[PDB]
Amino acid sequence: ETGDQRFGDLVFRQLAPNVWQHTSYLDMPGFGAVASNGLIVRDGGRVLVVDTAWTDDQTAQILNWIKQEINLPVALAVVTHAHQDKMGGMDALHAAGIATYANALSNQLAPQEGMVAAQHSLTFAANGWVEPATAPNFGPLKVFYPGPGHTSDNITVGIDGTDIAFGGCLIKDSKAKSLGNLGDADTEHYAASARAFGAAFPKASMIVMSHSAPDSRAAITHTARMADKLR
Ligand SMILES: NCc1ccc2sc([B-](O)(O)O)cc2c1
Ligand SMILES: [Ca+2]
Ligand SMILES: [Ca+2]
Ligand SMILES: [Zn+2]
Ligand SMILES: [Zn+2]
Repeated sequence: ETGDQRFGDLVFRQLAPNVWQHTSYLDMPGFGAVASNGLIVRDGGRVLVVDTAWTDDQTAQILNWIKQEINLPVALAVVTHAHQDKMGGMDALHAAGIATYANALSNQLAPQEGMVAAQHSLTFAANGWVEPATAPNFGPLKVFYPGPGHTSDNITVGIDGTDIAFGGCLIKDSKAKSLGNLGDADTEHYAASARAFGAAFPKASMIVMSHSAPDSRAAITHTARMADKLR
């Protein structure tokens, strides 16, 4: 699509003056190439990343695109649950010297999920908001744990000062026919978790998600409506 850029195997789309979507692809036998999206945020003189790519090599391509196109140091990455599309590239982040953060529960599940744990653990209050001392110097990133849904550990991120919030694999697009990979999902709590994400970021109008292009808030309510039928 127009204005998108491609570096190696990766596609980048600018969403706002300081925010880009990164997209990487992995051949899933019997589906074909599955896109996964994350975010890149320029926060003054540094960059913040949300989610790895599927693989280490793809994640290194993100970092080199950042070097070439933004030319600011990457201060930290937040990864949104312990599955390959979101944490497959941890080793590349660590090799590059980027501090990594994930839900404590993601870090605990990581070995069991075949992922490398982050260096730091985020913890959350009963209302879902990150405990701030666990997310030092996060700039505009506002991290929210909406409850179990796509996985028990899934987290979400709003970008303060912008219209954007990132639902990761929890949120599906508003035309979707299904909730995707439910293999690790909590079918009972999913709908409430989707709605909690919407209530956490009530003014966000651009909802970015792992497996579809950015959508409106319709993605949230549609996701929740689909999830209500799992119960
Ligand atoms: N090659 C493993 C493989 C293939 C497709 C998906 S999709 C996915 B999820 O969206 O649930 O996080 C992880 C995953 C892992
Ligand atoms: Ca690895
Ligand atoms: Ca699993
Ligand atoms: Zn997943
Ligand atoms: Zn996914």
